[PDB]
This record gives sequence, C-alpha cells and structure tokens, in this order.
Amino acid sequence: PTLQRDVAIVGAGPSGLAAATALRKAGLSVAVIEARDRVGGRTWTDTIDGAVLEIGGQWVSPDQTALISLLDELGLKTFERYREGESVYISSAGERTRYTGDSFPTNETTKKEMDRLIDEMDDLAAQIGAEEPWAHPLARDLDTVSFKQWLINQSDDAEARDNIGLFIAGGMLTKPAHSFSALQAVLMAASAGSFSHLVDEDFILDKRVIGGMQQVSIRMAEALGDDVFLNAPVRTVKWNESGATVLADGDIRVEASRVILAVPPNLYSRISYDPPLPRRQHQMHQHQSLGLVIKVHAVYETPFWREDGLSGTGFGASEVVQEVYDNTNHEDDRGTLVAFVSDEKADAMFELSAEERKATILASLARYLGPKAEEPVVYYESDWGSEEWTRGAYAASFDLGGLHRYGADSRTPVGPIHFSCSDIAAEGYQHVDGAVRMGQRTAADIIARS
Amino acid sequence: PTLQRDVAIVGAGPSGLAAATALRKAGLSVAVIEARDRVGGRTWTDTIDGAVLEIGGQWVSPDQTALISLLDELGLKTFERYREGESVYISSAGERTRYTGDSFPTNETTKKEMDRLIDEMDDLAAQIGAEEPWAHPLARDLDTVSFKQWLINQSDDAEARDNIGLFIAGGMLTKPAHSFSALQAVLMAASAGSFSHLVDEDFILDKRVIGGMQQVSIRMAEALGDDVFLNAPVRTVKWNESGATVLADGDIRVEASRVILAVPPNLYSRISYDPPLPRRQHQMHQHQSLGLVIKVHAVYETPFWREDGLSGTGFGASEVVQEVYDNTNHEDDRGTLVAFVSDEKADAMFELSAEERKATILASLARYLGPKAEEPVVYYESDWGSEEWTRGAYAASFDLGGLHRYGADSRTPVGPIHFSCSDIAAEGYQHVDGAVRMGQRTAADIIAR
Ligand SMILES: Cc1cc2nc3c(=O)[nH]c(=O)nc-3n(C[C@H](O)[C@H](O)[C@H](O)COP(=O)(O)OP(=O)(O)OC[C@H]3O[C@@H](n4cnc5c(N)ncnc54)[C@H](O)[C@@H]3O)c2cc1C
Ligand SMILES: Cc1cc2nc3c(=O)[nH]c(=O)nc-3n(C[C@H](O)[C@H](O)[C@H](O)COP(=O)(O)OP(=O)(O)OC[C@H]3O[C@@H](n4cnc5c(N)ncnc54)[C@H](O)[C@@H]3O)c2cc1C
Repeated sequence: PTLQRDVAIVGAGPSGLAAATALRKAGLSVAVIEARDRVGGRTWTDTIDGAVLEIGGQWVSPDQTALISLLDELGLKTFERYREGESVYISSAGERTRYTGDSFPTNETTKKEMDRLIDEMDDLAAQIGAEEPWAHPLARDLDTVSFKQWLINQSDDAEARDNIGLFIAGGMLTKPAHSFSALQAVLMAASAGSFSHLVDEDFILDKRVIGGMQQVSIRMAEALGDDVFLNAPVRTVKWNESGATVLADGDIRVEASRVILAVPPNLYSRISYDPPLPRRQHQMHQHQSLGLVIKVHAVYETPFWREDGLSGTGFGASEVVQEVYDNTNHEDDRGTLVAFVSDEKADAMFELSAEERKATILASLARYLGPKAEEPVVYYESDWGSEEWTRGAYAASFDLGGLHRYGADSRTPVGPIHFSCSDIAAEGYQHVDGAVRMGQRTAADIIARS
Repeated sequence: PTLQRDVAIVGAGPSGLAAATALRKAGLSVAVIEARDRVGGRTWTDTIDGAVLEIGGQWVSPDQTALISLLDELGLKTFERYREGESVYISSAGERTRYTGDSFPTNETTKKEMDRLIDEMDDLAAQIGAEEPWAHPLARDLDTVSFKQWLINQSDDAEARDNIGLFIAGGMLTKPAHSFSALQAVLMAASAGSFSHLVDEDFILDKRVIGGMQQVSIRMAEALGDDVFLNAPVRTVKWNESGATVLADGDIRVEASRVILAVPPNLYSRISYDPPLPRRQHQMHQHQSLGLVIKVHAVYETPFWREDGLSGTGFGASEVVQEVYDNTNHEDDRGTLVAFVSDEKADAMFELSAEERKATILASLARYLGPKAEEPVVYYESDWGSEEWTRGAYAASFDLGGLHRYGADSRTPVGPIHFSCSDIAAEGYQHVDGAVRMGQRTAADIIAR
C-alpha cells in the first residue's frame, strides 16, 4: 500500500510511539513502521517455560518524570522492587558481607575514597549537565581521558575505583571503563539527576510497571490502530528538502513531509538513503555502539532469600555476576531474581556452552544468596546481541572521544529527517524515560515548524 | 539474472578482485558484485578540471611484496616520488626550518626523546607482530591505554610526542591519539615492517604506479569480463551451512557455495543477512570505524618548489596541514602537491565554507613551500566521507579496547561467509597491499577448504 502522512516514523519502540502520540495530539497524521512482529523494541514482556518475564527495559526511577507522566496518561500503575532486609557485598578480596545502609561494608579508607569519588562526580554532573556536556570548558579534557584512567588519576584505592566503575561501566554503559571517557560517565550521572542516584539502587531501580514496561508501547500502539505497520522493516528513505518517501517490506510506501528515525544509532545504516546522508552523519554514526549485558532471570518456588532475611540485592565488582536483585513479579508467590553480566564478562560467558554458562552464572548467584539459588524452576538469559533489530543492551554510546567530537550533532535533523531514541537523549539517556523525552522533543520540533 | 558460482564476491576493490583472481586460477567460478559504476573502491583515478589525480590509495612501499608481485603479474610498472633537495619542518613553536637527513631539525633533547620513542615502538612491533597482536602477554595492558596516554607515560616532551603522533594518528589511523590504543599503534607499525618504516616517507611513500593505482583493480576486473557486475549494490545474503544466495539491485541473484564480503567492516550492516549474523559479529562490527583525512591536491604550472631547492616534503604536527609531498604525475611537466588534513582538523575544515577551507589549507601549504602555493591552477579535496560506499579514509580500526576484545574474530568466517579487506589485514593493514594479501588469504582458505 501507499499512504500520505505528515510524519513517517521508523520504529515502534517507546521513542517512536511517544513521538507518534504527541504528533497525533497536535493533529498531524502519522504512520509508524516497525520491523518486528510486535511493538516495544528494547522493552518486551514474554512467557518463558510458563514464567512471565520482562526481557528488556523495566525500571522507573523518581527522576523519570516524563515516563511517570505517560504511565498516568495510559492508566498504568507502578509497584516497588522488594528491598526489606540485608544486601550482600562481595569485596575485591572475595569476602562476602551482609549489610544495610547506603554504603558498602568496606574498610574506612575505601569508604572515604568512594565517598570522595561520588562527590566529585556529583559536582561534575551538576556543572556540566546532560543537555550539552560537550559545550562545557572542561569537556575536552574529560572526553579525551578514559573513565578508567580518570579514576586512576583521582584515587590510589583499587577497590574504590572498581566499585565506582561497577555503577557506570557494568551498571549503565555496559562497556568496560577503559573504552569510554570520563565525560561520558559525567553525562550518564547528569542524565539520572546525579551520580548518587546511580549508586542507590532504591532510586534508579525503584519501581516497575504493573503489567510490565512493554504495556507503555502496547497501549500507545493500540490507540494508533491501523497507522502501525508490523513485520515491515524499513529499507529505503528517499528524501529532499520538502519531504521523504519511506519504503518497507510488504510493498509499503509512505509519502510524508518529515521522517523520524526512531531506532538506535548503530542501526541507521541498515537503511539506504537516497541521496546519501551528509558526510557528518556518515562519520558520526560509525562512532556509536551498543554495550553488552546479559540480563539473567531465575525463577524459584518462593522468594527463598527473603526467608533468610536478605533483600535479594547483591553487589560484587569482581564477580562474573556483578549485580543481583529481587525481581519478583507483582502479586507473584514464586520468587524471581534478576542479575547482570556486563561487557567483557558477557563475552566470556557467551564463549562457554549454554550448560556451562548457566552453571557459572548460577554459582555466582549461589555465592550471593546461598545454594538454593542453584535450583531455579525456570532459567533464562535475555540475548539482545542476537536480535538483528537491536544488537546489544542496554543502549548506545560514543567510542572514546566521540561525545565531544560529535555530540552537538547527534540530534540535528538532516532536511526532513529527524532522529529520536533513548541513546541520544539528555535526561533519561539510555532509559525508557529518555526514549519518551526524545519522542516528545522531536514531535514538538516538528509541530513548531509545520 | 540468476547465476550459479562457486564464490560470490561482494565488492570490486583490490581485495575482492585479488580474491576472484586467485580463485579463477584454481578453477573455481566467481561473480564479483559491485555497488559503484566502477571498480577500485578506495583506489580511484579521476580527472578534475582537466587534471589527472589519484583520489584514493596510491603509494607502494618496499615492504608491500604482495602488491609488488601483483603489479608485475599485471604488467604494471612503478616510479618514485620526487625527493631531491630539502624538506621543511614546522616546529610546535611555529619555527620553519629547511633540512635534509633522517631526523627533524629539533633540538637534541627532543631528537633523543623521539629516537627513544621510535626504538620502543620498533621493539614492541617486533615482539607483538601484525598477525595476532591480541595474543601477546603485553596486549591487554597496551590495548586498554590510549596511544596519547601511553606517549605521556613514555615521555615528558610534547613536541616529541606530537611528532610521533603525526606518523601514526594523523599519518595512518586518521583518528586522534586519545581515541585508539597503544596496541593499535603497535599493530600499525608491525603491519608496515617497523615503526621506523612509518617515520621514513622515502620508505612508506616510496613509489606510485605508472598509470595510477586504480589500474591494479581495472586490469584484474578486465580479465574477469562478464563475471563483474557494476551498478549492483548487494542488499541481501541468504545463507545456510552449505551455501549462500546473494541478491543485488538490478534483479541480480547469485547462488554460490561461499560468499566473500570484500567491503570495509563499517559497511557490513548495509546488507541484510537471512538468518542474522551471530551476536559476535553483531557486536564486533559496531566497534569498527573508518578514520577521516582530507587528501588535498594542488596543481601548478610547474613544480615551483623544486626551483627553490625543496623536495615538496613538509611536516608540522601543529599545522592544519600536517604533511605535504611532491605528488607530480609521471612525465607531467605540471607540478602537483599532495597534502593531508587529519581527523579533528578535517572536521574543523569541513565546518568552514569550501572557500574558507581552501584558503585556510592553501595558507598552510604556503607556510611550508612559499607564497606560490596559494596560486594553484587546479585545487581538489578527496571527500571519501561523503561516499556512501566508503564513508571515511583511509581505513577502519577498532575503537579503544576493541582490538584485544574482538581482533581474534575479525577474520573468522560465518558458515559460508568470509571477510576480506585491508581493514582486517595483518601485514599491509589499511593499505592496498593488505587488501591484496587478504583477498589471496581468503581465496587460499576457500580453495583448500
Ligand atoms: C536488557 C535490557 C534492560 C533494560 N533496562 C532498563 C531499565 O530497566 N529501565 C529503563 O528505563 N530502560 C532500560 N533499558 C533500555 C530501554 O529499554 C531503552 O532505552 C528503550 O527501549 C529505548 O527505546 P527506543 O524507542 O529509543 O529504541 P527501541 O526500544 O530499541 O525501539 C527501536 C525500534 O526500532 C525498530 N527498528 C529498528 N530498525 C528498523 C527498521 N529499519 N525498520 C523498522 N523498524 C526498525 C526495532 O525493531 C525497535 O522496535 C533496558 C534495555 C534492555 C535491552
Ligand atoms: C584518500 C585515500 C588515500 C589512501 N592512501 C593509501 C596509500 O597511498 N597506499 C595504499 O596502499 N593505500 C592507501 N589507502 C587505503 C587503500 O586505498 C585501501 O586500503 C584499499 O583500497 C582497500 O581495498 P578493499 O578492497 O579492502 O576495500 P575497498 O577499496 O574500499 O573496496 C570495497 C568495494 O566494495 C564496494 N561495496 C561496499 N558495499 C557494497 C555492497 N553492499 N555491495 C556491492 N559493493 C559494495 C565498494 O563500492 C568498493 O568498491 C588510501 C585510501 C584513501 C581513501
């Protein structure tokens, strides 16, 4: 079919859908063209071996006002992650300690080092901000040093550096600390409101959506009805100064005034542009890549850890699994754990057979929470790297030096072509909130000019 | 049309064509499917405002024995870049000095610092090598430190650091030194036989091909006749364990036992794979990017600099143009300069209007060679970044940390799908020689099976 619309939107993840929703409200017509047999993108609720799991994005923090607002608008409610009882910390020396409170049970020297690093990052994030970190006078120096090297420059305490790395490298960017810059760490902190917010799992991992995060996209897509096209990978965008023609599998042709590419930036070159994008985009797009993390799901007859006075929370910068949390579904009697294996550790796990990887990861969960962790009734690994329409997790970031070199241009339209994803967002960077904010920002931009 | 072949080759640059040539010799049938209206890829001879120029790859060094061998095979001859007279060095302080000999005319302290850095890089390249740099016990530490930070760790002398950087960062990888690792610098040096080879422009920029480097591809393609398809972007590769179907514009369908993707790695995801490539490739391919350099051409009525006793060679790490050389065509009476503006300096130039960029570049050429440099009869910038079938120059390299993380897998076939380009080569890495070696290495792999 061929259709005429004010705006053609490539991708029905939260960003593309939030944009379509905002455009429709202003009276513009849209078509949303989506590669997969479903909406939601990097958010996805699925049933594996009889257990319902959130395969992708799921958490809502208090700072995420755009997503919170949208949840309310869509009639969706939240619930909080279980956090009663003691957390587990595993030190660099391999000592496991149960604790409560807002600091790891390390010695006083390491605690003071970590406190000072957290304060310095808070200071930098407050000064530099998330909107245009590249514009700050400090940006060049921060962007040309790796976060690893910056931490070495700030502190001689290895355990403090590794823990501070846990929160940004493994915890957020899902790339090793030698591979992204200090400026990118500052961006990540600023985007969540402060570095302190990223340190506190009760903030950044505060809540989930009743019915699952994928319902945000599902409900937006439902309102759009026949303007959403599924199983329709976009192959070609033909464009000039006054419009664009979007071509997708299934003989879909959308003639529009503007186009939104609502896909992560590592996938821009999946599409042929006629004429080609300018050299700026050709070059900039190559310097964006997704991280890698394995989101591990383990389902048990009960949340057994709670019976032992544990919250289900565990941290260990030197473990294959560096974070574990209670991820029990709302009103579920069965317990579910969620755990993360990041970057180079994820590579190492994928080198093993499935059997051996599962055994290794469950051994790591057993180290945190005890031998019952090794007996799940359902076990699943989210494998976003294998998905051709994603290719990693959680989200994209520049290579080292790329943020200051290209950052100013990452949201700039090319003629009628706009870009919208969490991966180029300011506040909410890399998160559903960022996707929503970018969708809304892009819609407002298009509305104002039309 | 639909055809059956032993091997379908995506891309008619030197790598794809070298592979096809080798395969035919062993009696395997091929089709070479090429996006552009021409062969040669990043090698390209073109005429701009009536002047013949080499828009892309052009130089042959003595270490490049695979290319030299191929040249002989194709009946192509070489000539040497003009190098008589004095070179020009511009110091960090902006001092311009004419000189001869194999070291910059800096003070003795800076000269010693540079010598020590060159020796250390030579040592590292000899130990680590170009074949599998990631496998060496020193590799992990070298790959997790930027070349900039490594230079800071080795020497306090900024002028020495910046000059060493000129040879690797601006001069080869065409990325800033803060963005790639020490191991990547070591790889680049090893790939050319030593760091010392990269320092000496009489080695790495020794010779050009009579008739132009593109003739290497043109002659290989001519021998293949109707098995080369032009104006045929490959869109889809459908595959299983025993074969592949390659689909290209113009209703081209090639059914083959094996496929060679003979394209730079930043372009692998231009093609849809059915089924998708494994997660290893999905991830690794995102961490590969081309550098950026503006290859500047300036044509004059004569090689005026020679009249002033200058070779045309100039170096200045703090100039917008950090290198300039005599690039006069073989038997041409007109003089042609070649100059290079790299990475972030290239970005800064492209921010200016064409008029202002030209004026800025030529003012830099005039600093090296005098006011006559500002009056070329023809002026041209190679703009590989704009080319959708290249998207930068010279070649691709991993982001920081990528070489040790993914290097071992950069040549690994996926079922029937092989990978061949200069950007994943060992010896001759990023150069025509590397493209040729990889094409031949890939062919031998398939032939032996
Ligand atoms: C394992 C995992 C855990 C996460 N955890 C958190 C967390 O808990 N909290 C949170 O806030 N977020 C988290 N994230 C990140 C969050 O899910 C993403 O930031 C968000 O989904 C990004 O939305 P988007 O619309 O910007 O991109 P996407 O969700 O990726 O949507 C892009 C869409 O484009 C489609 N597409 C791509 N190319 C084409 C094409 N050529 N033609 C047509 N369609 C195309 C894709 O199929 C996809 O549907 C998580 C993500 C993952 C993977
Ligand atoms: C300005 C510049 C100066 C250079 N200087 C030197 C130097 O002097 N000496 C030297 O040795 N080399 C130098 N190089 C590098 C050298 O040119 C390259 O290393 C070499 O050409 C790489 O060959 P290749 O076959 O590996 O890739 P390419 O030459 O890039 O060939 C790849 C081919 O694949 C085609 N293609 C891409 N995608 C598709 C698709 N989907 N379907 C069909 N076809 C496709 C492209 O059009 C291209 O023709 C230079 C390069 C540039 C750009």
